[PDB]
Amino acid sequence: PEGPELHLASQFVNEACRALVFGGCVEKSSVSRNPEVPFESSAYRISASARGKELRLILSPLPGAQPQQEPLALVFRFGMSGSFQLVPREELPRHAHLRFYTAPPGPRLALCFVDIRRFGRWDLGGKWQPGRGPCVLQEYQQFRENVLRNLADKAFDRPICEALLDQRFFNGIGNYLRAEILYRLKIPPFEKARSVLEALQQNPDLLELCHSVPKEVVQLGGKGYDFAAFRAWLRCYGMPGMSSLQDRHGRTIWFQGDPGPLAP
DNA sequence: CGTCCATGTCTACTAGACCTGGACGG
Repeated sequence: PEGPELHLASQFVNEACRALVFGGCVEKSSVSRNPEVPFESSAYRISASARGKELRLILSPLPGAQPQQEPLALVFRFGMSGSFQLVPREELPRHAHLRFYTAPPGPRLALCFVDIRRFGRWDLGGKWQPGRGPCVLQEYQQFRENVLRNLADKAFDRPICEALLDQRFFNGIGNYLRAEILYRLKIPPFEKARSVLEALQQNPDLLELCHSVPKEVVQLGGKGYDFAAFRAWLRCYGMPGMSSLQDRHGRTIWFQGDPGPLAP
């Protein structure tokens, strides 16, 4: 549900749909409070890309498709249990809340957005979310400048382990990555964000790791897109011998050693 | 049977609220 997972999900969509053609309507579960998706087309291809903790599907009618349709984009957020699956049409998983149906020649499939807890959301419009910062995986430099122009923001008054969840500046970082990131620089989680960030501009540093650590996870591959590969990679989050505490917002921060000055 | 825990926002009056379910304890 963090940046590398969204990025793996979009490569999953792209590779698995490379040679598929979809058709029909875009079907939503009756229980989902997300919008219905007005799209019909006898023949359309699907593609994706990711930005931080969001992923964008593009629906692309082939030439001559009927209903006339222009290409349509949808932006998804995954929450705690979102994912994308390619399953046979009649063996839908439980909680498949939005579904795209392959059209005939071959075996009838469904691409499903699958979300157990329903924390995920989508939106009509292909637009990214407007306050989100740039992607720590795909827009590093921009990510880095956005953080450094804006240290005056009161976001940086908070402890570093909290500011790292703030998607206005660290679009893509979630609770496992903050544990792992901090742990590699041995920065106490409750050190103050502005201090750890001045001392950078204005041996990789904290912002550099915000890119390279989640990039590591992407390079392990997998995740539905093999889970022991990841549990093996983890050095801190959930690990035996690590301390942990609750931040302001009730989220568990895992670490080693000094909790830091702003601890609760 | 029950309590606690989980890769996130979202919304409204920080502190719940939103949700299912697996692990574990009695």
